Amino acid sequence: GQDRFVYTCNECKHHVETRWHCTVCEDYDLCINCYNTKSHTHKMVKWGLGLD
Ligand SMILES: [Zn+2]
Ligand SMILES: [Zn+2]
Repeated sequence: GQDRFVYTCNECKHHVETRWHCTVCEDYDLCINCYNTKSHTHKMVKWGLGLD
């Protein structure tokens, strides 16, 4: 999910201002903490606006 400065963590299914985003999955996302632990190993991108 995305907005011009908002995003989601598809692991929290809550909003984030900075996400890791799977370009494999259908616009799947992870906040920093989830990316750091949930070990999503796929071809991603990152969009960030506050806590990169
Ligand atoms: Zn993925
Ligand atoms: Zn998360």
